[PDB]
Amino acid sequence: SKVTTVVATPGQGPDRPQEVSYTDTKVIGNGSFGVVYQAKLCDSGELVAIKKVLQDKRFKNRELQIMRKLDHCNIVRLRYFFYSSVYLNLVLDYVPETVYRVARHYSRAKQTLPVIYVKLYMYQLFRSLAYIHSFGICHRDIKPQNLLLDPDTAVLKLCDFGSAKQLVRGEPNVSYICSRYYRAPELIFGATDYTSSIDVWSAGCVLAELLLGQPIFPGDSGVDQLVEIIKVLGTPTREQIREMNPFPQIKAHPWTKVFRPRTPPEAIALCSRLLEYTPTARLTPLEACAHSFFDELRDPNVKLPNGRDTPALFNFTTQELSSNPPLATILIPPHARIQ
Amino acid sequence: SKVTTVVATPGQGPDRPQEVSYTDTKVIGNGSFGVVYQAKLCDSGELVAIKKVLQDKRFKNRELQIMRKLDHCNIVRLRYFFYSSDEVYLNLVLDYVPETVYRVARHYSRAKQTLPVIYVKLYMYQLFRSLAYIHSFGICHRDIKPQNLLLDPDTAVLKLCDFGSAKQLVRGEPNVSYICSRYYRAPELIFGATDYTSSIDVWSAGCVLAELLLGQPIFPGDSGVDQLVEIIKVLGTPTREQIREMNPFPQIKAHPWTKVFRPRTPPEAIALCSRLLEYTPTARLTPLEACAHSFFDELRDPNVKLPNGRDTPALFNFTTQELSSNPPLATILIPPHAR
Repeated sequence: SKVTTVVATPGQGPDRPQEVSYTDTKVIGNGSFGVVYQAKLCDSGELVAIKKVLQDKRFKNRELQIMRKLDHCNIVRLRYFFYSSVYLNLVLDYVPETVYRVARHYSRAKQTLPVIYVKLYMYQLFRSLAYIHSFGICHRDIKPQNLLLDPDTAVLKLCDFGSAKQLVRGEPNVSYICSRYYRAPELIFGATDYTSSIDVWSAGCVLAELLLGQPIFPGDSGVDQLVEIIKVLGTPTREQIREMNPFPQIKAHPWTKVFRPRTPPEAIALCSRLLEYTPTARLTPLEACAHSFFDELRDPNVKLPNGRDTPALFNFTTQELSSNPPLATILIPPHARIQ
Repeated sequence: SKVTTVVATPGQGPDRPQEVSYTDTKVIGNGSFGVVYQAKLCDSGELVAIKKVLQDKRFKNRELQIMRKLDHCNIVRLRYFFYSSDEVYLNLVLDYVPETVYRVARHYSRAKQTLPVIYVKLYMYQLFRSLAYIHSFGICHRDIKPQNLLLDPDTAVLKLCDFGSAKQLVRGEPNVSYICSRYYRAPELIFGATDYTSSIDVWSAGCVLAELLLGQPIFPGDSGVDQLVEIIKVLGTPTREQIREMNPFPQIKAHPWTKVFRPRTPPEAIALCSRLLEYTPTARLTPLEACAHSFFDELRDPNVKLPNGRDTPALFNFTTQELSSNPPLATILIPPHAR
């Protein structure tokens, strides 16, 4: 059998070249920019994903530079990167499933995902957002297909930083990023001075979707998407419009009448605090994690349906808590402060 | 059977309401703003489509205002309109048309069959005629896509429908950039321009033509970013001058339009495509110029017939209004034999 040995640079850490050997190469994705392969590491036998993209030296690769600063349990990690044929090769963690696929299995079976999973998945997504936003980095493409999952452990990892960018106040940014169904209103209206809170709106759309069984703001054009948003949030005031920036009048629709009969009140409350017209009025990722909808994850007795323990949920770092340190009094439960 | 009678106003005639009775009512669509029904007119026996949407009241319905001015064989005609009910509803009684370009194209597509170019010619020609006509009043449709191109299978007549996003574009005035559906949006719209012209409808039409030749959408993508990558792969990276002409940097180079489509693709079809899908808005052909393109010469042949043996539908009955953007074109548009 064939083996490919390369000398790569570690994702993060000291710049000390390393010899990496892998076999079983095969294509698993063809994302616009390049190709994604699944590979097997020769000595550990572990699987990894290798994203291959053409690289022009006119500039340094923006995605690479962002991934070299990140290391978090809820983000697909850059293990190594190396050049070949000139092609940049990113060796990443391999995760078999996605939120999109899992939600789809329940969807066409006329079932909804058990709420313990909605809690676990959403919580981990907010932790990954709090972490990247702490460096001023906005993902700009939060959607179910970019939320990878390991079925057994219930660990979720955010991936694909090809649209990510550090947002600096006063600087303009393109408004055509983010995918259909998950774009914040300010982006549909064409704003170029938006903040990281667009990632929070997207996350709110993912939560709504897992509770509903289908996308909450569907539409093939921005116009149709907005009609759907207004049907739920109601017509925006002129003040809310200015805050998003760049007119059928419908009155507010009770959020409870939006979801099925037995939907947890806390789930509905969280949704309404994420999907707000005014960008500055949306919760921050850290505030979301601290929401009561997630209290059950903080219970010392909570377990996964398969009987295993929940994955890491409270190992917060100073970097991760920097937007609001006092929240640690809530985020790290008592049984996590014992020893 | 439940026969309904109402006092309806003729669509283009003088404001002289008449009693109209219809029967055999059933829902056939859910047009965002409301419901669309099929019904049979009691007197004539004719099938009509009735679009019913809630009305603002202290505001003129824009769709109604635009439809009262149109009467073209390639456009779904407003026959009557009336109000009913504790709020008020506007009902538009329209021509009923059984099929769509969308549905017909999908039939060939999943049967791995190519749509015979005689149909590509007939359908595209009629779409351009309807665009030349509405653009002559300064009206831009803003939502050209396969699902809005209705077809009558036997006669091969095509009619443009759904003027819910249509608007008269006045130079110097700003217009929203979130109109038009994904896959068919012109680049200037993806870049967020608010000073675009009617040529966005021409770009959309070019995407429909490309799609009928290819068997699938030519510029797919769930986000503007992905759509642009697809556009650049074909058109090549835009110069800074072309960008300036669209609105206020992948570095790819043009791919031969000839190599985009399968081998047996008519050269004229490829040439028309390249003249429709141009970055510079002002460089795209006008609808009337498109109709006169050599790709459509076969439709002007006195011996041309439909595959089912019938005669082609009306193709040369041009009015002065319709030709106003460029009268000299009549020397080409109305063939020698054409009565």
